[PDB]
Amino acid sequence: KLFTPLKVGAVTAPNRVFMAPLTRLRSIEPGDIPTPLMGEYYRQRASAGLIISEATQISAQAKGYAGAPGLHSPEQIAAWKKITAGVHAEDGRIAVQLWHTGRISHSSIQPGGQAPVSASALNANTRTSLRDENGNAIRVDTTTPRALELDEIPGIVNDFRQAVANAREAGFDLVELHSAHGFLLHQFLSPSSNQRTDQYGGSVENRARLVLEVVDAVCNEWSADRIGIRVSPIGTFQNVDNGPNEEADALYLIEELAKRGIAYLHMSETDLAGGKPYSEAFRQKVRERFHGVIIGAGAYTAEKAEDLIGKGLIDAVAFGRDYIANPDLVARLQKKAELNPQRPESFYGGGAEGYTDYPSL
Ligand SMILES: Cc1cc2nc3c(=O)[nH]c(=O)nc-3n(C[C@H](O)[C@H](O)[C@H](O)COP(=O)(O)O)c2cc1C
Repeated sequence: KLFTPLKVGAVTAPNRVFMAPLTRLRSIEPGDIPTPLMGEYYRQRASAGLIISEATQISAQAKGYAGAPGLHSPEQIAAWKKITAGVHAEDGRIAVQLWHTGRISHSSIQPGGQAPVSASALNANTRTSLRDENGNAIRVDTTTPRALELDEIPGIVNDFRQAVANAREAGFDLVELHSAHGFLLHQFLSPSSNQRTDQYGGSVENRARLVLEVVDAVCNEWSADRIGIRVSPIGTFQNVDNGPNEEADALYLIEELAKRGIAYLHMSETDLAGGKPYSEAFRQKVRERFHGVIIGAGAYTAEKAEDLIGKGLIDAVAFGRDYIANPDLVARLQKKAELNPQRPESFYGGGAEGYTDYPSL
């Protein structure tokens, strides 16, 4: 089933082998600008059923990693237009993953060198990636954030809205809202990171309020059939857990998302460091609550993907690290060919080495 077509909102994927969003931290600074090298990397992978881009800033404030691209400035829009054109030239499809990093950030890459923002004022207690004086990636402890004031929340929603407008102009086929992995939207969703006492904290309805305002805004800006969302609602991701009622809270959020008739739900099932597997019962509960495409991700194999697609529980699989190392992953999985070995040391930062130099068959 992996090599059969699938309608995904406004487009049709020719296969179910998707490229997961993968931060590679190779953009130009100053300007957080996509490059021709990034264009080549995505063009090499255009046989994917769908490419989901690396996480991309909705605004300058959204930045948390040196080398991550934006989709807020004219120069960024112009550069992304070239990238999507290259993918389209090879008959591919590409979604842009849009984030605000919130508290997973550092003051040195924030506007004015000031503290980053979040739901509440507590430190992420993790690291982000900056660049040193020679442009090489380095890991640095996160800066303590300040809590967004209530009157700043509409501006966040507007920044997502505007970034989706920009994505449409840049020629993306779809957008993926980054509501996972401990970034801003997840910081609001999670009780561990959200201690607010206004209408954006406390109950699950309040904790989900921001992400649902964002979904509504971007559906209105473009169209619901252009919108996907990535969630990581079971387990702990970058120190952000999903709280004591994670299953019930996940199902609440998914039911709300379904009301908007969006294109897809992308579930990041496990952190890279591992987590409890999804039960089939939970998968069935998700499936009956959402009426668009469901994408599974997190250490999948082709075998696991075929099993779950055949069981009618998911529609597609996003592969991350296998896509880093195998531009023609689709052809390799179809032919049962060996994969190129991964070189994790060059996942983040640097240049062509470990990026565009993994060969196709
Ligand atoms: C180098 C690296 C960068 C990643 N960057 C992102 C990101 O930008 N956005 C996101 O939602 N997930 C990101 N992830 C998670 C992947 O999308 C994926 O969930 C993870 O790779 C598990 O899938 P895999 O076992 O197929 O690699 C990243 C993972 C890796 C390895």
